[PDB]
Amino acid sequence: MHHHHHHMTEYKLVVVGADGVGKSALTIQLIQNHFVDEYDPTIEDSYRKQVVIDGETCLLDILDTAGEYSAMRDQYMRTGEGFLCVFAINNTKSFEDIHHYREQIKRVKDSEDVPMVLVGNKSDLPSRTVDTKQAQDLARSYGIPFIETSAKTRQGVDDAFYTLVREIRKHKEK
Ligand SMILES: Nc1nc2c(ncn2[C@@H]2O[C@H](COP(=O)(O)OP(=O)(O)O)[C@@H](O)[C@H]2O)c(=O)[nH]1
Ligand SMILES: [Cl-]
Ligand SMILES: [Cl-]
Ligand SMILES: [Mg+2]
Repeated sequence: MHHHHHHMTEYKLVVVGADGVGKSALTIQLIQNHFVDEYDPTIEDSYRKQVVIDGETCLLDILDTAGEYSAMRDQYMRTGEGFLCVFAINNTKSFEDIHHYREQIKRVKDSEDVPMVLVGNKSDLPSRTVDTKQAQDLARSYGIPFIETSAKTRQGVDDAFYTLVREIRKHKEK
């Protein structure tokens, strides 16, 4: 099954992770909305972008979570078709938090096969506290990709979101 916008598939992507890791910055860097004067979003919200992925136009509807209380939290997880689980490579606790985000997603979606990408953000920093091997090991334990990103340099941001969409497509057609 799929969501739609007119005659194109709409993919419901959810960006989760501890506050401060760069969820909003990554989402902004993918939207690349250029009209707006910069505002720090600072409230949970969703954002749309039309993209052509492997020849196929689609709509991305991206929920940039704050976590805080959201009454919609379980419903967003049920709606969401794939999840970016974001930590910051200089924030060990944010990395250790990932397990709990995955536990919540599995609780709601009743699946261990939910399309997800582990995202290690802030890769532009000249020093780090979570090693690449730690992160690839965790991703391997989940059977999901690990991608290093920076919302500052924009390295890996496209790979992260488009890999997630491709994971959804693969999961949908299995
Ligand atoms: N150095 C660096 N800083 C980042 C990156 N992404 C976000 N930040 C910074 O980390 C802070 C938190 O970013 P924000 O997008 O609000 O994180 P969120 O709370 O996860 O949405 C801000 O001061 C950003 O400038 C990144 O890739 N590299
Ligand atoms: Cl699923
Ligand atoms: Cl690309
Ligand atoms: Mg945010």
